[PDB]
Amino acid sequence: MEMEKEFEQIDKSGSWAAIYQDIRHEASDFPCRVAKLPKNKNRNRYRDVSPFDHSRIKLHQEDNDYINASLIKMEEAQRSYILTQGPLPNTCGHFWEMVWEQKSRGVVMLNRVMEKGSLKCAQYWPQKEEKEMIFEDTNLKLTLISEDIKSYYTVRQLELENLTTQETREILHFHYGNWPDQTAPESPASFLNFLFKVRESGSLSPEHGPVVVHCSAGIGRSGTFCLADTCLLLMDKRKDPSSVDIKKVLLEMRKFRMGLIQTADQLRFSYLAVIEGAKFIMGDSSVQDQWKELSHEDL
Ligand code: VO4
Ligand SMILES: [Mg+2]
Repeated sequence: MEMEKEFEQIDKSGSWAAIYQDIRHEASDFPCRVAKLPKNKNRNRYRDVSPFDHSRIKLHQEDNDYINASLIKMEEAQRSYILTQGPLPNTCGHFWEMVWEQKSRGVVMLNRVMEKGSLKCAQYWPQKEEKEMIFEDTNLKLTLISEDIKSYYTVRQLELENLTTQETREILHFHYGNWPDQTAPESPASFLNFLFKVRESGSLSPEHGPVVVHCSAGIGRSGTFCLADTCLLLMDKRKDPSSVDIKKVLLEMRKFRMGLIQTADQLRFSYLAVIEGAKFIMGDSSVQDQWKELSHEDL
C-alpha cells in the first residue's frame, strides 16, 4: 500500500532518476581484493563488476577458490540467492562446481548467450540430449534430460553428476528469453508468471541450497529478479504489504553484491511487479492464471 502511494508520487513528480541515484549514493562499498588479484583477471567478465570479499562464494579446491559470485543472504526474509556473472569459456567448470558444492537445485538465467551482437555468456549447458558435457577440471558431467520451450522462456531438466562419487542431481534451468540488458521486462505479468514458475518448482525451498541467478554481469536483471522475490516473501511472512520498504530491501541486498538493479526503469519496474504480485500474496489466487494468460506463454 505505502509502496503504491510512493510509486505514484515518484511517477507524478518524474523523479525515478533521482530516487535511483540516491540508492547508488547510499549503497555499501566493501573490498573486492580477491577478485582483483592478477591471477583472477581472466575469471572476471567485466572489470567493474566484482564480488565483495565478505560475501563471495568460495570454490572448494585448494588451487584457486575464486569465482565471480556472491551469496545474497536476506536474514529477515530467510531466503538466500547466489548472484553470479554469465560463466566464461574457462569458468564453466567452476560454475557447475559451485552449483554442486552449494547444493543448488535451480539456475535462473535471465539473458541470452548472444545479445546485441556480442557473446554475453558461455554455452555452459548442453543443447542436445545426446551431446553431454564433461568438465574435466572439476570432474563433473552434465546431461540435458528434457526441455519445455514456451513463447518467451524455457525450462530445462538437467542431470549433474559428480564423477568422483557418481552421485547425480536434477538441476532445473529457468531461462528467460526476451528480457534485454539494461531494460525492464515487457510486462509485470510475464515477469511474475516466470518468477512463480521458479517458485512452484521448489527450487527456492530452504531444504535446498540457494538458487543461482545470473545474467551477463549478475547485477541488473539478476538484482531485479531477486528484489521482487524478496519483497514478495517479506510481505508473505507478515501478510502485510505496507510493511515492505523496497528501497531499504535493495540497499540491504547491495551489502552483498555491488550494483544490483542497474537503471531507474528497473527500479520502477520492481515496484510495479511487487505491487501486482501482492494481489496474489494477499489471497487473490485467480490472479496467477491472469498472468499466465497475459503472458501468452503458449503462443
Ligand atoms: O547482464 V545484467 O546487466 O542485467 O547485470
Ligand atoms: Mg516505499
